[PDB]
Amino acid sequence: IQTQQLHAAMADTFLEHMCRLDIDSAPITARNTGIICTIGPASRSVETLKEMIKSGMNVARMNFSHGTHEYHAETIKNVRTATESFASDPILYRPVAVALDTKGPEIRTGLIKGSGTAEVELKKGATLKITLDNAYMEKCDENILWLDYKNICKVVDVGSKVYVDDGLISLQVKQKGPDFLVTEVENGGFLGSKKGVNLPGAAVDLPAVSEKDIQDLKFGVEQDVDMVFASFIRKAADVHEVRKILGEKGKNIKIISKIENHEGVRRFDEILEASDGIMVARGDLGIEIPAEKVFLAQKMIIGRCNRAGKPVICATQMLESMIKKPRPTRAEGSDVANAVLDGADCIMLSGETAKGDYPLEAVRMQHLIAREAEAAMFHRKLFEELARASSHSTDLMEAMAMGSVEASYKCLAAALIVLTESGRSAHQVARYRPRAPIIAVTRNHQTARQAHLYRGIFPVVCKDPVQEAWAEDVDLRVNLAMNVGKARGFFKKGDVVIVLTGWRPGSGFTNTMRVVPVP
Amino acid sequence: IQTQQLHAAMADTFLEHMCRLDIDSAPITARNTGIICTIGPASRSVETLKEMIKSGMNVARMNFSHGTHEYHAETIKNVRTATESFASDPILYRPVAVALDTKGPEIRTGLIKGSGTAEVELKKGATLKITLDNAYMEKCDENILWLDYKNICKVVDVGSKVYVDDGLISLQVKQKGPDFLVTEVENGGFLGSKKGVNLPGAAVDLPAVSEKDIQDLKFGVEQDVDMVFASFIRKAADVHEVRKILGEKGKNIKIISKIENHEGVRRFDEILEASDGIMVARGDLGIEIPAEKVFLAQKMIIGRCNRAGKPVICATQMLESMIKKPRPTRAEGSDVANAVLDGADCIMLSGETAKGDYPLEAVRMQHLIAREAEAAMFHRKLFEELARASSHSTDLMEAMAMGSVEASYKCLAAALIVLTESGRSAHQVARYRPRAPIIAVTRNHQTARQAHLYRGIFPVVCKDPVQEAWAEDVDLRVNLAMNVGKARGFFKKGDVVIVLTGWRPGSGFTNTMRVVPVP
Amino acid sequence: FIQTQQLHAAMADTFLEHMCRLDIDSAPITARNTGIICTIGPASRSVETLKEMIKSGMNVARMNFSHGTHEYHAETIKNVRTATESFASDPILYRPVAVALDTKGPEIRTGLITAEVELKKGATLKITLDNAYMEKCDENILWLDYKNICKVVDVGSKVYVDDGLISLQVKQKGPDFLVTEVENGGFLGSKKGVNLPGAAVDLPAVSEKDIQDLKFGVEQDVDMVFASFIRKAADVHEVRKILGEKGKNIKIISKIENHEGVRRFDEILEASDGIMVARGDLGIEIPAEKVFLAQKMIIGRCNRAGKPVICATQMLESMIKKPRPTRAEGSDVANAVLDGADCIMLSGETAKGDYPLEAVRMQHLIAREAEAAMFHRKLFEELARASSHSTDLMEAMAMGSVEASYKCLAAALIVLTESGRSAHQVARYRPRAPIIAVTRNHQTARQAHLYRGIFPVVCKDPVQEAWAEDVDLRVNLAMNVGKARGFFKKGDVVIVLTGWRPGSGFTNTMRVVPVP
Ligand SMILES: [K+]
Ligand SMILES: [K+]
Ligand SMILES: [K+]
Ligand SMILES: [K+]
Ligand SMILES: [K+]
Ligand SMILES: [K+]
Ligand SMILES: [Mg+2]
Ligand SMILES: [Mg+2]
Ligand SMILES: [Mg+2]
Repeated sequence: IQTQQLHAAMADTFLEHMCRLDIDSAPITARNTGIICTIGPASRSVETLKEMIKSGMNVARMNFSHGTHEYHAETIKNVRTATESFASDPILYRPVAVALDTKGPEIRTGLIKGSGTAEVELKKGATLKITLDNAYMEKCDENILWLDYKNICKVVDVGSKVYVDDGLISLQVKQKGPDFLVTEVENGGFLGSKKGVNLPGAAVDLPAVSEKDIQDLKFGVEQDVDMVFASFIRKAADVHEVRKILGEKGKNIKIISKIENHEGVRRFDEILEASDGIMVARGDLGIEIPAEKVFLAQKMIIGRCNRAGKPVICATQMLESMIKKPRPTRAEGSDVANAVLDGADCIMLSGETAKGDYPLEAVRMQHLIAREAEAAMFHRKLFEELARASSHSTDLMEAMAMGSVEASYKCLAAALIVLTESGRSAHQVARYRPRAPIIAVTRNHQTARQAHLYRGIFPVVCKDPVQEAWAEDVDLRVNLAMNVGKARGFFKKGDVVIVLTGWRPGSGFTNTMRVVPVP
Repeated sequence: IQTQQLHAAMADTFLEHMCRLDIDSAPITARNTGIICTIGPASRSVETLKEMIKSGMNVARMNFSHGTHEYHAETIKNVRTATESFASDPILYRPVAVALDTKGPEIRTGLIKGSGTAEVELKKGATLKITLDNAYMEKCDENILWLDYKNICKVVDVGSKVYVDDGLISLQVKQKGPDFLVTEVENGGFLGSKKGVNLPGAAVDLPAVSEKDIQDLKFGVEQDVDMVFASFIRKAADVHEVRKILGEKGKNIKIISKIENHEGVRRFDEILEASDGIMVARGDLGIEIPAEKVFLAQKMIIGRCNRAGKPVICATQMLESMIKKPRPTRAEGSDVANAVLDGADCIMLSGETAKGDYPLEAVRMQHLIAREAEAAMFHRKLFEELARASSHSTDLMEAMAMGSVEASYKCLAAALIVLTESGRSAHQVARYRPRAPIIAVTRNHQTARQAHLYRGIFPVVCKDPVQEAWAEDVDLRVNLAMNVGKARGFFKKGDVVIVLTGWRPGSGFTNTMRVVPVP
Repeated sequence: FIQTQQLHAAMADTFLEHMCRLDIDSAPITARNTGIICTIGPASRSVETLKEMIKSGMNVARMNFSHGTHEYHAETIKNVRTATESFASDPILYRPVAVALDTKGPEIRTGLITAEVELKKGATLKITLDNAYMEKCDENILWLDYKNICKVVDVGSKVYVDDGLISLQVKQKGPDFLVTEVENGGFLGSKKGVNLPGAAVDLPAVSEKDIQDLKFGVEQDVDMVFASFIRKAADVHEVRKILGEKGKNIKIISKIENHEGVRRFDEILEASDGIMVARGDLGIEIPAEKVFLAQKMIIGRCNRAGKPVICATQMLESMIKKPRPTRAEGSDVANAVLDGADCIMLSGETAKGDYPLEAVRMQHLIAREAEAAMFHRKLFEELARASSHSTDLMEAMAMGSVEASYKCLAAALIVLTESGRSAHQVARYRPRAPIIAVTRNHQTARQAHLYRGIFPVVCKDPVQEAWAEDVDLRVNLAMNVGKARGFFKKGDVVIVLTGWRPGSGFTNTMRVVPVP
């Protein structure tokens, strides 16, 4: 039985490829899809973060919808402590990236009257007044609900829908006036304190970057984070604002725009152009637009990001049930698998790792599934179609990448080794979706941390001093990658690898491609 | 904005098709994917069943893992009372099929402390003894557990793993005995009464069709059920055994083989050949094989069923969170959509409708997602590859079906109308995956109920007597489909449909095809 | 602006769309990839005419040993080499010219009647092996010299006489005679050729004369042999045997000439260095309306294998007497290039016709246009698919380099190679851009003409002590040749394939390099 779904890889049609998928075809050791974990009370201790890393976490997400700067600074400190506890062994060290996820223009309710834990039942057909009068800030109940969007009355009409608490409760505006709204409960439920509110179809006029966001973004620069997940990006100008706040000192932090509302989907092309990457933020997105349509936005967005070679993250509720249970549902395993087959560069966990009872088991399950799905891609067709979509470009690095991926397919190379300081060369290899892992050797630590955004890039930090001669400095970094591949079981002596280097120190990209036996 | 993802439909590559999927592109009214609902305490009343049918239920599944004949007989009676409550308006009446899901070779534990509702806690590392001594079948506790697989000692070895309660708890055998097994708790949890046991990698020698199964199958014949879902089918001879029990009296009942263990996957080709259809039974499957591999067998099974033209059902945990919540997770939305995109003829609900708090909402959600996903198929490529896979066959009805589908693509027909008594001609059209609905007019009531197994066949029962002139009997039945299509909003006057009919009374299949404007 | 090189058609999605986009106003590139093989004879064998042949595009000089003495052919070869080396003054413009020997091959011939006799349809005719009649052939009795004929023909079989003019049907079989009913009549002369359509002829692979002529080719240091009438792998093995140790590097091109050769093609191809579709004799053996089937089948399977394939015979036939070809002949050349032929050939057009240089020049012009009109992206995909069972390392370099050449529209692929193997593997994957193969082996350079797209460049410089210097020197030589011939100019991009170390064994290093 061929490994790595290689029988299916030889099919002539998508249907035949599907019919050849084999549960007894073992996947390879390397996992190409990056795993992003939201750190929270369930996973922010150093002891647990170490296990998070060993289980496969590549990026730690800090969710600034909650928490003080002091709280997040401590979480970040613990991540770095956990990560550096492994720098003893340079060959086995895994870099770990740090992401800041902005609050953005959120609408929330106030506190339920009584003591903190209270909940009121919103009954179907009952009426409920929404007020903006701060007098009710802390005495919400089933008759009057306060929220913090002072302009809501300007952007909703009679008939508008208001969704509350992750979309579980839906209200219809029956009467307006300024300072308040009268609504009817359509879908009831129990309501607690400080729940999120969505206004689908309304034109919310809160700023993309608020005063709080600016402070959090400045805090992110001071904490040396690697990337920002920008909430509720609606237009390119929103992205430009975030980049301005990060300014000169933060110019190398990647901006990932979260698509989570209708306008974001409508203006997707211009948002992608302006961004370093994209997150399919399915939670809000499935409230803002009909839930049955999210898969359409997900597949469209992943495809266009693959087309452009920009990282795309699939997020939210992938293993939701594992917040309470140690194994996922069948829908959840299928969801992770299909995000990988869709082409997602990374997959994400939120409550599963932030507050769940089984954060490690959830990480491990994403690792297992991603590997199975990675072998099940139809690489030959994917490569042809990606080459087609980019054939207007004659860029020399793209040519080097395509020739290298094509060579790697032909001789079934165990890996592609790429020497890069900005990461650009390795990003262009990943964009053409080789089957084998890309071992990217860099002396630039930020480049290594940010490489987890790209499917298949296994970053390796070189800490050796620069050698006197270029040939020796190149050979030094190539053999580091050989030793890393061996130690992790990506390949053994006598396997074949593709090696991409610069001919001279002044080559501006990896213009040299070799097919090399592993020593 | 073209409707029905028709812009994506005009794409040259899969990637381009993905990039063109548009959440603002309206799907058509008709939903092609059948919906199978498990009936239970939450869905068993006549009044609830009427809403189930209005929400989109096409097949009622009776799960014979539980309940007496008297109980299921009453359920079937209610389903038919509900169904026939709509016969007053023949143009809108919808056939509902009844399916019998066998218990099969299940393994179950006994009663905790004599109680159906009691639970004990199994802690990791504790000892736990499995006995077969019937003295303990109602005296399970945290020290001693009874189960009903008499030969379990024969088929398991020291070291073998044992899974309990939908695989949530795991034990490892440490010592064997004549009628007991001493084990250690590996994955702990709370253990209730009469829970399922799985023995992955064990030569379980239970009959495929037990003495209880034989009773249930003959009860199914008496109750005039339309189909049998056979549990744990391992090989073609298992199907033959089921077909034998159903006998001559039950020869027209479709046998759907449920694939839910490793052997069923390995022997799938012989099982498909012997079965009328297949169910991907993902619950047990993801316990019998590694859960991260289930998507592989799902896609392989659906593809091979599509190839053969035989109905395939995707089942289990598709909308699992809706047992307790009024809207699904994002993984559940994605799971349903991807099953439809894989090619599943039917999707199923189990706990969501048998016992959940939101059975109607679950059915409506499957309906909405299916419609969206059916338009998002890549019909032109699917047709080419289906045709390629079956090109060794020169069957005349396949020729008519492929020509009719091709014609329906070319002129964007609103429907295909197919006159059939056995269903065969309509099934051959369904197999080549038209975009438009297939209105199958038949005078055989059972053929109409069984048509729900096939993607896109909307059955219509003609109750008029056979006209003495063949041409007029054909016209009467085609005009019936015209009126039903108009009343249901599948098309309007001036739309175009493909019409498949027999040239003479003795034609054995629809050898005549016309393009016809709707009057 | 109109894209050159049929690059608009190149971007098409389907073959039909590619066809609909071919553009008479889209100019081809300067470099011509399809080799031209010219038969040298009385019309073309003076040194001064051979100089013009080379200038006009000839890559391979074919000597047809169906006629002429060793002395005659030795002088022709000498004239070819005298003409070739007259350009060796300038190493940047020197073109290698290869020498090919085409064997007479085994034959079946009739006896004597210069008398002529008319056979009439429906008449009876007896074929005898009795030497009594060897010089007494007439209306009723015909002698021929193939003494095993009765072993290989059946009742109902056909016997063709004089390049297919006469056809007979076997009605009765004797132990040493055949009675036949003349189907196609005509006038029958003396010592005429006989063909046995569909027969498994047991004639030797090489005749006595062929053995003498092959040994002569080894003494003359020819680059390749065109072996007539190859019917099975054992025929090719026999030719390699006669070439012996001194000629073990001479390439053997098998000529497919009859039914058995087509039917056993796979085994012949495995055993041969290359293939010639010998359409003249082929169309006498099989029905003329089926030759294109065999031609396309053979070119396809040779392409699949990466072995050279030549399209031969009557391509520009009318130019024997006329200074311009017919439209059927223009089409025929273009379609052979589109089919995938590595080389196209001229026989009488250059050996004896009135317009030998005109024919060479027309083949050159047609090939450049047809080379641009191939559907490279599809061809590459289909060649990749057919060879995907192989994981060979040099194919992977070839495929990645050709792929890189498509993506960045490289002006050329530069390959350093001593055996040529690395360049052959690049040619096999059909880049659009020319392949400049720099070699210090003069025979590799002459033999490279058999492969589509390889422009051989002979390096005459001593080996530099430092490997990096030796590689630079040879890459620069190719840079200089490319600029002088107008294949590229400063600022263009080329793919360069080299060995990492002297012992690398193949070109395991690929670079994208700007033209300096
Ligand atoms: K956030
Ligand atoms: K780089
Ligand atoms: K069951
Ligand atoms: K029928
Ligand atoms: K000859
Ligand atoms: K070589
Ligand atoms: Mg959000
Ligand atoms: Mg089951
Ligand atoms: Mg001949």
